Order: sequence, then structure tokens, then C-alpha cells
Amino acid sequence: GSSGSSGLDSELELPAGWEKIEDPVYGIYYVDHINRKTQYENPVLEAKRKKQLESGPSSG
Repeated sequence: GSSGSSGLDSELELPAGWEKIEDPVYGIYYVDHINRKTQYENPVLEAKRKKQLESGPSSG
């Protein structure tokens, strides 16, 4: 695992089923009690990042 110096990541107004767990060794990570998944990349950012998309390649 890669330990980052700056960690300005947080819940960021998580949607639903998100829990910000702060650990001294594991660090700050969000756990989903719905998809039993845990990752560093905040969901609020991802969704709002791939959602803000106004125009893009249409496929269907």
C-alpha cells in the first residue's frame, strides 16, 4: 500500500450506506454496509465527477 502525505479526503456529504473510518495504520477509508466494499477514492467525488458530465459519447 502507498501512504500519502496529504489526506484532505472525507465523507464529503456521502449519499447512503457510507461510513468514514479513521485508522492510524489503515488510515481514513469509507466502508459500504450495502456492497461490503471499501476504497480510498471517495464516492461523492466519483459520482459527482462522472455525473457532472453534460456532453459525451452516446451509445445506449
